[PDB]
Amino acid sequence: GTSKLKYVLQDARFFLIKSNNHENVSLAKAKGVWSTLPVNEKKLNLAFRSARSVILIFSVRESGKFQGFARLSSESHHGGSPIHWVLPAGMSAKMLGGVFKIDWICRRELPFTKSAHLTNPWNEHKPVKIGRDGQEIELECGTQLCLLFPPDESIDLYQVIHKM
Ligand SMILES: CNC(=O)c1cccnc1
Repeated sequence: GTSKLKYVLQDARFFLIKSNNHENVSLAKAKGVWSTLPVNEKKLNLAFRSARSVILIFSVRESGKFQGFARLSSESHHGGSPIHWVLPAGMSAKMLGGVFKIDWICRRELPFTKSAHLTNPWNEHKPVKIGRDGQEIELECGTQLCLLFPPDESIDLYQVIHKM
């Protein structure tokens, strides 16, 4: 069903998260973590304190798809177990901010062709697939985008709801 999913997304904030490669999304899916540049780290930390759920919607550049979505479970922190991200050419690990813990809500993909009817008011009402890394997606567009993903029957949102 979709009811617990709608409950998790109620009054959420949503952010488009870009990855240069599939490897980093695979790491994020396996380890429940993400790390971004300080400019976006600061925005996500502010958002985490502001809303009952903050949703990251992931897209690998040039893939033509979203690879899933997850909810922040923490503000960023430093000093944890290192993560061997594959970073863009010319980027060292020290250029990243801290590490956010995330709980995956859907690990299934969604092709951009399926979201062509959704526009993001916070990016000039351009199609929601369009945006820089860290672009916020307004509530209604973000909710509808998440509801387009195929249901992920491997995930139980009971555990997510309790963290809220
Ligand atoms: C795992 N994180 C990354 O790959 C990245 C790279 C540049 C900017 N933001 C995030």
